Amino acid sequence: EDPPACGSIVPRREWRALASECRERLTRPVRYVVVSHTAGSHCDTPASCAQQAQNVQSYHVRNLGWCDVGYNFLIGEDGLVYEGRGWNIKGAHAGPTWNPISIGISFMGNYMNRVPPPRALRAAQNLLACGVALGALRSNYEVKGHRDVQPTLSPGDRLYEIIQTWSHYRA
Amino acid sequence: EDPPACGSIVPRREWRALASECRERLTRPVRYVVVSHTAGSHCDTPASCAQQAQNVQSYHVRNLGWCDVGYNFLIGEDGLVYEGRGWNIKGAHAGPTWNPISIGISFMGNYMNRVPPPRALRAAQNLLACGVALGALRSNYEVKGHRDVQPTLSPGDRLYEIIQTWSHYRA
Ligand SMILES: O=C(O)CCCCCCc1ccccc1
Repeated sequence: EDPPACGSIVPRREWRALASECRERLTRPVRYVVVSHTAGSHCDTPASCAQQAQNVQSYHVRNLGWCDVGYNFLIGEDGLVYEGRGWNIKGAHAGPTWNPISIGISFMGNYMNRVPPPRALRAAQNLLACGVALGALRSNYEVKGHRDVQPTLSPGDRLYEIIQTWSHYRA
Repeated sequence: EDPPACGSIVPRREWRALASECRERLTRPVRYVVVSHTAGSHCDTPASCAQQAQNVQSYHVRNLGWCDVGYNFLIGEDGLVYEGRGWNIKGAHAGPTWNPISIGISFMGNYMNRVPPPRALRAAQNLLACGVALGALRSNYEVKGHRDVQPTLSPGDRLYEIIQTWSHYRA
């Protein structure tokens, strides 16, 4: 109910996620991948990271009135990937130009003057490979940083310099 | 063989592991996977689990004189996979008949009265799919309990029950 899934992802129900009401779909295979940071509190355990994903979703749903947490996936410093909207549902991370053509993944915390531990970066790339494997991402997939497509500081000076070293990253 | 490397694994250096002195290799592709528990302390965090891996390698090397932590991989309740001897190197987990033909996976903890969390189970299972995709395991590969191939309680009643439900399990 219903998992044989992939790159070890914590499912919605596991992090006590309110149900999603979002219906719009993404046409896979998908082209772009946007990396952002939540700009929120960071966590480094599964217990604290479950709570943080829960907290981010709540702010998005109760306060901004969105159908679900905005990101397709969330990455905690505990080294785990948190299921947001998933591979199929259009996200709300990068504005209306990019939300229907990209998969937004978000690192939990502020990474302006901080860096995510390797395990988080590992989970992230693994997450991405796991995407292609399923057909959601297209192998040619390109990684853009949040600030490359929107006036924002996200994902942070420090995380942004790292993702530039990634092999699939295009400016 | 196949460029696309698989899954997330915490590398030896990251959990501060003593250099291995172990040299006997396994013949790819391995047919059997044997699941054990450590019957030791459990840890739920990246930090506390790295320590535990260290404690276990320590005890195997310093007190029992093995060339390396005996298991090929360890699984923590933090939902992470810790690297041991790896895919290509014979371990010291299940006796001499079995060590040369199987892969040893141990869950860090005593799973007699406790089941490991879903995230632990997810990593263990994902790890195996990675083995198959990498070519280190046989697509048909068979999972066995430690107690099926040795007189032992490992991997613990609770955990034993669970692995019996895996589709690759054969007693
Ligand atoms: O783990 C890997 O990277 C190799 C491929 C594993 C993909 C998950 C297997 C699966 C996918 C969809 C439905 C059931 C199982």
